[PDB]
Amino acid sequence: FMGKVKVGVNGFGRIGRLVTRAAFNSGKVDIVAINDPFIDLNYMVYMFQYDSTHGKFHGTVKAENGKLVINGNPITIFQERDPSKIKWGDAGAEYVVESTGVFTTMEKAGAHLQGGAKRVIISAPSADAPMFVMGVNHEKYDNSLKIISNASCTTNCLAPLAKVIHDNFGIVEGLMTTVHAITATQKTVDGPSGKLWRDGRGALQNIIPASTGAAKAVGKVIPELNGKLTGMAFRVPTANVSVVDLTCRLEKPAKYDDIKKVVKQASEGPLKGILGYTEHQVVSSDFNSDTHSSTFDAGAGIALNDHFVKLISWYDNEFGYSNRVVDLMAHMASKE
Amino acid sequence: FMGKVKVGVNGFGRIGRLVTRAAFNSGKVDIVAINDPFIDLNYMVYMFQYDSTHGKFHGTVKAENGKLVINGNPITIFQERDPSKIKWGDAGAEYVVESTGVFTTMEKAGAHLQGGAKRVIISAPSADAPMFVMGVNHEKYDNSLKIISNASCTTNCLAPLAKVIHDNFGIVEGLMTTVHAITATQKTVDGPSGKLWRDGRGALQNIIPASTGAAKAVGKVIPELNGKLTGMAFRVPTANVSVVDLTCRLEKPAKYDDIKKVVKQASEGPLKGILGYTEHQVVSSDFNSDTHSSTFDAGAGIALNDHFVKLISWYDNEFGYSNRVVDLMAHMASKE
Amino acid sequence: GKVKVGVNGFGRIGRLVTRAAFNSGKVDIVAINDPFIDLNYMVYMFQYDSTHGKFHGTVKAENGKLVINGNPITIFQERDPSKIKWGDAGAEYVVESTGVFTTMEKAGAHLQGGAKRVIISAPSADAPMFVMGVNHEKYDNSLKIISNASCTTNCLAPLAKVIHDNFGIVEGLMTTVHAITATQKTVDGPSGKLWRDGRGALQNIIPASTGAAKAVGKVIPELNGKLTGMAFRVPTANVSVVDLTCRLEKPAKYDDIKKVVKQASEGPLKGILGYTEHQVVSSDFNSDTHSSTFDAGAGIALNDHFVKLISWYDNEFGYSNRVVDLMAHMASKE
Amino acid sequence: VKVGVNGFGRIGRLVTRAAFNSGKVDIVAINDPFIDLNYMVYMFQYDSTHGKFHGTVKAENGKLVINGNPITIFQERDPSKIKWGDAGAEYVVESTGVFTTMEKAGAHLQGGAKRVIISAPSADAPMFVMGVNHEKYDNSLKIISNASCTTNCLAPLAKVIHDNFGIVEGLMTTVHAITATQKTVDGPSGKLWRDGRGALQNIIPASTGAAKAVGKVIPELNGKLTGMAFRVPTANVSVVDLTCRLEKPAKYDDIKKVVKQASEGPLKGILGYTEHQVVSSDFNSDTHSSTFDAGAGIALNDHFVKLISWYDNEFGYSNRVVDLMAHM
Ligand SMILES: NC(=O)c1ccc[n+]([C@@H]2O[C@H](COP(=O)([O-])OP(=O)(O)OC[C@H]3O[C@@H](n4cnc5c(N)ncnc54)[C@H](O)[C@@H]3O)[C@@H](O)[C@H]2O)c1
Ligand SMILES: NC(=O)c1ccc[n+]([C@@H]2O[C@H](COP(=O)([O-])OP(=O)(O)OC[C@H]3O[C@@H](n4cnc5c(N)ncnc54)[C@H](O)[C@@H]3O)[C@@H](O)[C@H]2O)c1
Ligand SMILES: *C[C@]1(O)CC[C@H](C(C)C)[C@H]2C=C(C(=O)O)COC(=O)[C@@H]21
Ligand SMILES: *C[C@]1(O)CC[C@H](C(C)C)[C@H]2C=C(C(=O)O)COC(=O)[C@@H]21
Ligand SMILES: [Zn+2]
Ligand SMILES: [Zn+2]
Ligand SMILES: [Zn+2]
Ligand SMILES: [Zn+2]
Ligand SMILES: [Zn+2]
Repeated sequence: FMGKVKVGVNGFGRIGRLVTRAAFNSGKVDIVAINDPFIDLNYMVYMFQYDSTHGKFHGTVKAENGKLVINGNPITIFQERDPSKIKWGDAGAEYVVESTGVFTTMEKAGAHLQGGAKRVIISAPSADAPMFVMGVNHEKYDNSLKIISNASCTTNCLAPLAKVIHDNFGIVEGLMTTVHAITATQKTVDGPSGKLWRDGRGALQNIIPASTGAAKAVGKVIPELNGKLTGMAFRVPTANVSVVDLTCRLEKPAKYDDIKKVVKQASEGPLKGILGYTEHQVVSSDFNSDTHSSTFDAGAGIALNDHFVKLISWYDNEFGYSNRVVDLMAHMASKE
Repeated sequence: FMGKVKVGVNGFGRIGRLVTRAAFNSGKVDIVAINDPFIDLNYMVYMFQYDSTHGKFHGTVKAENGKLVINGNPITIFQERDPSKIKWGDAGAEYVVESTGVFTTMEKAGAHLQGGAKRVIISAPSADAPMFVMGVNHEKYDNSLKIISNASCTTNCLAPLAKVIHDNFGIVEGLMTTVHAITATQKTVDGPSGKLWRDGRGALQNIIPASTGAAKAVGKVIPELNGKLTGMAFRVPTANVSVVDLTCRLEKPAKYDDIKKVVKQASEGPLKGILGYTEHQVVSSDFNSDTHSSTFDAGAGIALNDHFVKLISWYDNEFGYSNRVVDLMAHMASKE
Repeated sequence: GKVKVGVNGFGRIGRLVTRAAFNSGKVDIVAINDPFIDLNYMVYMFQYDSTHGKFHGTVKAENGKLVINGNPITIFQERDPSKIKWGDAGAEYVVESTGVFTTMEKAGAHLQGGAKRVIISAPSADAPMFVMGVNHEKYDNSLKIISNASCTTNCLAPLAKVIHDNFGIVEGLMTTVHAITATQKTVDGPSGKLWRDGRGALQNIIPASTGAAKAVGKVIPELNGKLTGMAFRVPTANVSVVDLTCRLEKPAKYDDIKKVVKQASEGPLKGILGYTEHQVVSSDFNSDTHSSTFDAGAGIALNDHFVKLISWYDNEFGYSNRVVDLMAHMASKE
Repeated sequence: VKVGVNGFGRIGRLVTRAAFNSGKVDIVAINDPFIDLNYMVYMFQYDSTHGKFHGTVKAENGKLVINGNPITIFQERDPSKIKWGDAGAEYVVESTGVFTTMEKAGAHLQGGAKRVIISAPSADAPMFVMGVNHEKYDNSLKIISNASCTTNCLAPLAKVIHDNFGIVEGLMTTVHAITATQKTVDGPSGKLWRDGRGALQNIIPASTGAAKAVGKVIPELNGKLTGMAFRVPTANVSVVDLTCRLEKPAKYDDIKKVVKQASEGPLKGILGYTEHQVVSSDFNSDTHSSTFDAGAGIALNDHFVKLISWYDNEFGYSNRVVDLMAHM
């Protein structure tokens, strides 16, 4: 019988590290193994302990006996580029968080099964793995699914809000912009990005338009919205915290105060901890290290009429998403 | 400067300096006087000569015999706090650019007529002065209008694009976001902004939502769109160049390729130099010092369907607007 | 038994002195004056902080007072500091943190409304200046108006003390690479007395003058005339670093310098002077309450007499906590 | 005349841009194997820091055409077989960031012609700094280095100060704009942990051999200078902060006179001089190696001074690589 699932992390990056932080903070899962061939054990101690965005780790972290020891818990450290060679089973890792960014198809992520992992959670959208958003469709998970995706940061922001708006008023169609903090895939100054020329341009100097499937992906976790949403992104030079800007047409008329009422109600009830709601005069830094997937900004949005509205929701793209990865794994464990 | 209208500039803040720069760069009007009671002549030289965003003035600027001398042309310097006392007429200034931002009503901007100026152009939105956007409604200007407004940079970006879309396909309704470079009204660190609390939060650290009437104001220069457009802004920590994000529903169906064709057509014909068009992989810095009001980014926009699109347009909020102020004065001069 | 304190100016330092007071409990804030921040706005500016995060505690407006952690605070809205009724509010000490009343004559305006002592949260042309850990025991009850110097002097002087005590400083030249502050501008703007300081702070490295190094010769008299320096403002929102190049009287290997700084940080300068060998960057000191943290790995010695020493400071949080510390120690001497 | 460029990064493109902008030399080849010819046009045409290229750039049946000049590209992974000879590449600029040693950089006459210039400090190639030791290059040396941007800023200033007052000792700090080796967010930099931390968020201390390297191009200063750097989140333009003890007493005004004199005479266009109230962006696209900021410096006394000099770490160096090839 499954109790508290043991977890391996592939890719000790922003998400790999903050998933580990979130697992130790929430206690919902146990981290027992980490693989990253570009960060050795002594370096992992440093990268985990000090964090420019979220501050120093509250807890203890050290290297001892070849293990990474976090709050007294030893963690097996692997250094493999090929995920099919990681001995997850030997280390007792049952679920693997696939957070490298480079193994996002079921075929590539399934490599972890060869080393004895039982299931894999891709920390990003997948071309073919079933995608889940906590609070929207995670109850559709079942234990026949050994390889799944937790979607994107942006889909985890848009989808809980889209669900409340659609449930209550009906979304005829919607177009989304996300203004998004810089990330590790960008460049400090103009450099090579042969697939995506705009993404090579210097991230500190530029507003950079970018494509994203996050809005269309909401139609996969909310099938009634299939084909009804799409969108794009602007990358801007802030270190963390991003925002969704949803322009949608509604089937039923909705005064903005009615939109506020149902979003606040959902934030206090069935979407508590997932969807937040504020009326305060907030800015992006007010959501740094905020664990919600989506926080509706009542004062920032604007209605043209009862059927055509612009809705604003904030997300700490690092911290909210990392906590959802842990939440999703604990839910999967409960369904074994 | 043969046959060019002679201009006085009230205020040598960033708009007044950039209008002055545009006048001498284009040759279209003759700056003959500048008023500013809070900036002495030696400081004017420094502020005009060095510019962090657009670089050193391409020309000569020096103080000589109590006048500011740009490219060899001497400019009379006034230091009057009471605009009704500036002796524009004695200096030969026929049109006055009212750029201080604190005399934007007709009652206050009209003070320049007392000192002998003949017309006043307010380089900002006005509560009561008729507003104009070059390329959109500037032919509605007539010689009875002694005090007018050139609207805002953002209105000057949206309105040319909205004109083309509405003219060809009909805009049923539209909602606009502008992702806006930082401005002088913002704060370096969290500070007081008693009327607009979010605007007081540190500009370098934050994405900051802000209200704007720029989209609604398009209903003034395009009367058929009255009540059909509104929007909001996100201020982000970039030094210059902003972007308009227009989500609109169209009356007639329009393939994205058809939108591109008619925008490109306008950019090469009657809106040449006002509305630009590109398909290149551009980012914000590529429009630094670009004098268009509005440059449509073909690749960055996205359509959900034939009646519902998101259109993207760049503007150097500083250089485009300042050149339009000069262009507007040149048009006024052509009527007398 | 804690001294009751009034704060004039509810800015970065006014608010963070208030935060430090309630967090440490060392003094009791009972009054705040700021004619540009009304009570409801005070709740917001104190609650939310882009740099140091949301306040850990409660803050609300109730019965016309600002209530922090259940403690009501009288709110004044006076432009003229001589008109603030500190005595009626029970404020015994006043933190003068507006930046515009830094002489003894101007800061003494608070005595007219009943304050007993004033602590200027800035350098003063004439008020005696104190740096915790360096010369604060030289304070005495006859001093009604004093200065806690600058953030930079509070970083440099504890380090300069250790180096001078142990090896002697013949002469030194200091650069501080300093985070942006409220006096700077977001884009090129008017600053008619200091032209460089009007240039846009997000885009530029900006050279600036500072009396901070010269002022160390006032809190450490043996160093009078032996230090000066300057600043570069750079576009980070908080945390700054001192870069002291000095000639030593007696020779010291760099490991000797590390030993005596580490010892000082663990003993007499604990909580004031920190010491690290970690691979730190400025973000690692955000909300760090030290006045000065020596970065052993970052400095470099040319020889046993000529060294460059690096020390970090959270210019907001270290200094604000020192203001509270200084008042606590003043109160213990009443 | 006639030059090829290995690599098309910030230094490769700006050398290429400085070549056509100055006309001192003719670019006739480019390599960089990780960017196709179409991408080359875009990267050279648009530049976030320095603006769009003042000219024309297209592709015409192969060949990158800049202002009407074909260039020919090779896209080869290792330098040993690039075929610079049949292209006309009389010189080659390294620019790749690797191949800074004389053995690894040597693989350029194996299929090429004549001389090779390394756009970085070299472990063992002879280094040169225009205006300081460039009049001591000779035709025997076919694998040379142009030092670094920072050495090119410090050395001209150090030469003038040393020639006139003698530098007993000096310690240097560079406050340096962000570079391509830094990271947008906290990421891996296994040999240099501080450099992995988020470049937008942080002042980052860093080691640099630039001040020690000055003792190599100015031998009388060997062992008399060292220093360090702080990386800060600005996009371009850096500044040198030199604190030094002088043998001969010097009023600051006398320091100003000899630096201004040098800037107008033998070091013109290499060492600049200003008393204006400048900030870093005032030097974007400035082609000087080093511009002395008179008002920013400070003296404690006649023998102990802090001297401040600005440099566009991209543009000044790139034009020195071109000026060095001009002097051969
Ligand atoms: N940063 C965010 O806001 C965010 C939010 C949600 C999802 N994601 C997604 O999560 C994934 C990780 O993003 P991130 O921001 O943490 O990136 P990151 O670059 O910070 O982390 C990636 C890590 O993977 C490591 N790695 C690279 N190759 C590897 C291999 N072969 N085996 C093991 N480890 C390897 C790298 O060393 C790095 O530490 C991406 O798919 C991203 O799209 C990111
Ligand atoms: N920010 C730092 O790092 C730091 C560190 C140490 C010392 N200091 C010094 O502390 C002082 C305050 O600096 P700050 O950064 O908090 O500046 P700030 O601008 O953030 O705070 C100043 C506050 O004073 C208020 N104020 C202005 N005039 C007033 C008046 N007549 N009466 C009452 N209040 C008034 C303003 O509303 C503002 O809120 C300055 O002298 C500064 O040099 C600053
Ligand atoms: C969250 C992020 O890592 C960063 C932003 C990115 C878009 C919105 C620019 C997100 C969307 C993804 C996608 O649409 O495929 C990738 O996965 C993510 O989580 C990213
Ligand atoms: C701490 C600060 O408010 C900000 C930086 C400033 C200098 C270093 C640029 C400090 C120095 C002062 C001085 O000693 O002259 C002024 O007061 C300060 O506290 C400031
Ligand atoms: Zn913390
Ligand atoms: Zn929350
Ligand atoms: Zn244009
Ligand atoms: Zn006429
Ligand atoms: Zn500390």
